[PDB]
Parts: sequence; C-alpha cells; structure tokens
Amino acid sequence: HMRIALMQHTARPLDPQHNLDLIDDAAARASEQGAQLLLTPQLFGFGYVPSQICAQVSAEQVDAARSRLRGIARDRGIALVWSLPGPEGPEQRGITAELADEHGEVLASYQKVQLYGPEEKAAFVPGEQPPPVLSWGGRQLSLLVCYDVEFPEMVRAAAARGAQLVLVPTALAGDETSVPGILLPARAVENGITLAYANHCGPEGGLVFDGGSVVVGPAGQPLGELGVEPGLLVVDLPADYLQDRRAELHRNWL
Amino acid sequence: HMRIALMQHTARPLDPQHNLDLIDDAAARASEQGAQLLLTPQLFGFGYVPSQICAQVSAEQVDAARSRLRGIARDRGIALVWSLPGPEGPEQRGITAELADEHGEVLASYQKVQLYGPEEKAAFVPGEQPPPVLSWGGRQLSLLVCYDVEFPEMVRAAAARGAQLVLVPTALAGDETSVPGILLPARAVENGITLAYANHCGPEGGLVFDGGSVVVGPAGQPLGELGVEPGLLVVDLPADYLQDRRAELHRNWL
Repeated sequence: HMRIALMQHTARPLDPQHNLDLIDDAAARASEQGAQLLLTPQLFGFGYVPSQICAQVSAEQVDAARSRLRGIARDRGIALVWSLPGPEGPEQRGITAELADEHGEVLASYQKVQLYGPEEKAAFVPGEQPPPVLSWGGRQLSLLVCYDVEFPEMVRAAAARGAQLVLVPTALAGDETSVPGILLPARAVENGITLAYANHCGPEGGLVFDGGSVVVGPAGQPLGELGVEPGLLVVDLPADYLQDRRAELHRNWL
Repeated sequence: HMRIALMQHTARPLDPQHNLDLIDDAAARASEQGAQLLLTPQLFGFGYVPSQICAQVSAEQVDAARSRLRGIARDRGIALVWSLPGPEGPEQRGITAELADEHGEVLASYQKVQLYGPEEKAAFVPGEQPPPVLSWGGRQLSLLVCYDVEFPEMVRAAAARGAQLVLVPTALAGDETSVPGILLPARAVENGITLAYANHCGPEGGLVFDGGSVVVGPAGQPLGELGVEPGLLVVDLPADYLQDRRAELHRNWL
C-alpha cells in the first residue's frame, strides 16, 4: 500500500532553475508510475557546494526555490522530500530537509544535526532538535540528512519517537562504500525500520558523487538500488531492540 | 605486534570438567601458535543452559570453574577471556566476562547489561556498569557479552572510554546471520575499532549454535573467520565519528 520514488541525479552548482526543473521532471515521472512520495538529494536545488552557498546564495533565493518545490509537490500531486539551506540569513541557517504532502502543505522541517567536515561547519549552523516523526501514508515517517544516518544515535532518536520509515537526502562522494554497504543495513536491522537514501551521482562541484541510492528494509536487505548513473528508483514497500535497550543506562555512558 | 586466538567449540551442559578441559586444550594450542590472548564463548564452562545454571549450578561450583580458568591462563602462559555466571548466589548473579593476563591476574570483570530473552532474565540479574576499558598488549581492550554488541550504545560506551579492541564471548544460535553479517561490521566502522566474537558451534542444550566466530577490523572487514565446525581462529591484528557525535544531544534523545 505504499510506493515511493527516489531521484538520483547530478546538480549544477548555483543553478536552481536547472536543478529544480530536474526535480519537477522526476516528480511527474514518479507520479505517472503511481509513486506517492518522491525523495530528493541533499542540497540538490543549489548543488552540493557549501562554501559557495554561504558566499552567494541569499535568503530570498532560498525562499524562491522552497516556493517552487512546494508548487511541484502540489502540481505533480506527490509528496516531496527536499533539502535546501534553511530559511534564515546565510550566517544563521543550517542544512534542512522538508516534507510536503501532495497538497503542498509542509508537514515537517528538520535541520541537520551532524554537519560533515569543516566546509559545512563554516557554511551552516547545526540543528539542535531531534528528527521529526509523523504519520503519512499509513506509517510513521522521519527525516535525517546524510552524515546524520551514520550515527546510530540519530536513527535511534527517530525510532524511539516511533519512526518506521526514515527518508534521507544525501550527497555522498569519494566511493564511500561503507555507508550504504555496512552502516545503512545495520541502522535498519538494529531498529527494525526501513530507510531510503537518495544521493547525487557523477561529477558536481569538484566531487564525484557515488550514486548508489537505495531503500533498505528491516532485515537490512536492499528493496531497490541504483548504480552510478542518473535514475528514478521506484519501490513498493511491504527480544526486541527498541524495548530491550537499557536507555537509562546508555544515556549516561555516551 | 598482537596475535589473538578465538576458541569455537561445543560445550556439554553442566559438565565443567569436560568444557574447561576443552578451554585448557585451546589455550595450549593458542600459546604454541604464539597467540597472546585466547577469547572463549559465553557461559562455555557450564554450557549455554540458563535455566539449568539457575536451578543446579551453585556459587561453589562457579568459583571452582573460575579458579580453574585463572590457572589455565597462568599455566598455559596466555591471557584468557572467559564467561561464567557471576560469583554471587544463583538468585543474585549475572552473566559475566573476565580477562586474566598471562600471569593469572584478573584484570577486568564485566556483567552483561543486555540480557537476551525471558530465560536469561529469569536466571540472571543484569549488569549496571559500563564496559571496562584497559591497556593490554599495546592497545585499549574492552569486554561485552553476546546481545550487548547488538546495541550500538553498548559498543559506543566502550569506544567513548577509549576502547580499540572489543572482545565478545557469544552464544548465538538459530542462524542469526544478521549479527555477524550486518551488525558487527557496523559496530567496527561506526566507532573505528576491532571486535572479536567467539561463538559456540553445533548442537548444545537443545539449540544449534551458528559458529561463525570472527574478528572484524575498523573498516568492517573480517580479518579471520570460522564456519560451523569447532576451531581455533588465530589472527594477527595490524570528520571522525567519535569526536563529531553530538553526545550532549544524543543523550537526551534515547
């Protein structure tokens, strides 16, 4: 009863009309295939160029891209998860992920807690709030962004609040096979949840993104996967760690 | 500069002279191969029979097996990690793991925090202390027992205190491939540490143990592995998650 899509593509740095036109095209193709939600990659709208987003992308330009993405969700009739800089000035915003429903209503907004490397840490403010968890489509959805999912604590924070399906815009480059190969399957099994991971692919902003977008089910197995080329992955989704964990002790030992 | 051994074998329920004679034999063979430490499986001395340990194994019998195991470490000249019931009466003790050095000195004792299933929870008291971390052989070692390693929080507790090599007596049955296949490699990569896992194998106490004893290095790869038959595995051991994790937030979100 739930069919999701993941958009894997290459963005052009600082060209939102080009990158959002790719998202519009993917949303229309996902909807034609009966997908009910489209997940898109981290910072796709402006490309994964942290220092140049900080230097050249204004709050007004981010708000115009956000309005365009709400319009795509409404006009293509499909829920949409995107990732842009946050709405504040360039010196105060983070990296965010948002979910709009097929009506264009923004159901949830999350600010990336675990920034990756010095360029992100200079260009963005880290989030301070736990991942949101909300009902959509018959299950509890949640959002995280790229490096967050590599911390078991961030996925456990979502699953502790009831998450069953964690959606992760990503921008993973450098042939980092261990993230989708080793960490994502453990995040699924150690919580009993499904995770969807939508990456860039190909050369962008001086990096070569890995592609490898994937949906991993609760037994850690891929339900669908892409390679290194652009694509639109469409997947039909079908003792106990969460109860047994001694959280009152663990919280004191981190 | 560090060579370790793991003993994978079948125990006989409630027959410590038989099971400790197997450990003595493995310790002598490990030492002949220049191993400096031998890791043995969970509750091997009495077999993995929780309800019968609670019903029939006295504090005196546990203390005699402990004295025998300290003697093996000394007399075979090899550090030894074993796992017995704890030293208290049958209604107050837990499942423990201990490390003795090659002099027979007990360096560390740990009580299993995460008991597995209702039979363990009736037969044993859970530990309340974090895993120990200590220098041995040129690195920081730590101890956990079976189900503990399946909680990222338990391995992160050890790595937060400096652990580099986590030694895990186990008793994993039922063809639970996801533990060594999916979870152990993530525990290694998400902390940057090595883990050694020594299981029973074959039918014992009405269960069929999986074998699959393994040492996994920090990239999640097996450095050595056994299948389903008894054996003695001998292995020569050769952005940053531990610093970057926002532990002050994670501790509030578990």
